[PDB]
Amino acid sequence: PRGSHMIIETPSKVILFGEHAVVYGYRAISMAIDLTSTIEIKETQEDEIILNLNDLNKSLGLNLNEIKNINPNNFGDFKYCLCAIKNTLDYLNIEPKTGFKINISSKIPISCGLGSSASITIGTIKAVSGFYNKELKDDEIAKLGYMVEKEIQGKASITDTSTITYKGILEIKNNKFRKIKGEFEEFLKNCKFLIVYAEKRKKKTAELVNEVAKIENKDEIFKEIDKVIDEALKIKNKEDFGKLMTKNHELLKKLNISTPKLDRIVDIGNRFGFGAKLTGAGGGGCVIILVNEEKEKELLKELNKEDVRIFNCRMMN
Repeated sequence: PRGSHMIIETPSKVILFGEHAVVYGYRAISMAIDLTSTIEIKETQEDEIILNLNDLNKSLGLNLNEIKNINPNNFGDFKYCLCAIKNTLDYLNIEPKTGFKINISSKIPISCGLGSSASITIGTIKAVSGFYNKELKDDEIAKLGYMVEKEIQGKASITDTSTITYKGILEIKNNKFRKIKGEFEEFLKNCKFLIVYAEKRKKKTAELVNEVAKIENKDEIFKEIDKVIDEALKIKNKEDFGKLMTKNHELLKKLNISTPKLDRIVDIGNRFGFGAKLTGAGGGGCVIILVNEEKEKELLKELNKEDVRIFNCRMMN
């Protein structure tokens, strides 16, 4: 495109199976998807970094001498991007000599388990490295993403940043990942999903994890969820994969991390799609639905009468 600025488009992420089990050493299976963020970076030669959150109509201006020394948690909505910048810069051992402006756009819903921040983070790390014509390998990128999440939050997990970085489908176990290709990835490439922001998650992940911590039956149901993953990996048709998703949902309910709203959306996903389940922690948030082409219009209609936001997406890569 004529005169284009540097622009990075990066994926969103969804956990298909093993949401709360991963915390205990079991497997999780996540996939990168079409809902993306876009980060544009260009020069301004005014000697200062300018951040622009177009979707929020917010802006931030910082001098070049302040970045390496800012504390990201002091800048609210700009913290991940700002942190991605500071971290990329000293990793590349660069001391900015010129200013730049960054514009951020995201189609990714916030706080419903999709990895809205990891995406801004990955796109930012890439934008900043590319802007200095010093592209990094997926190796260091995934690591810088991780370290950004760990700096902003007390701890972190590689899931978001690694799935978004390496894309496709990943098997996550103990903060280590195995990429999934072959026949399963192939199958997924033909699937069509619906991300449904059912309701505002009014509780933090730490809190949800605590509540899950206090279940007598937790470990027994985790095994079940893993038994489900075993089956999923060998899967071949949409009907079974669907039922397996529903099954994972029923199990997640058993950990009472679900809500009436989510469950109601899953029922609709079950009757008019092939299957469905909440995704991520469960203080509400969104549901993933496996679309049944033959009934898609019905699905969309029934969902429309519900107080929710709907997003079309497919595995990315």
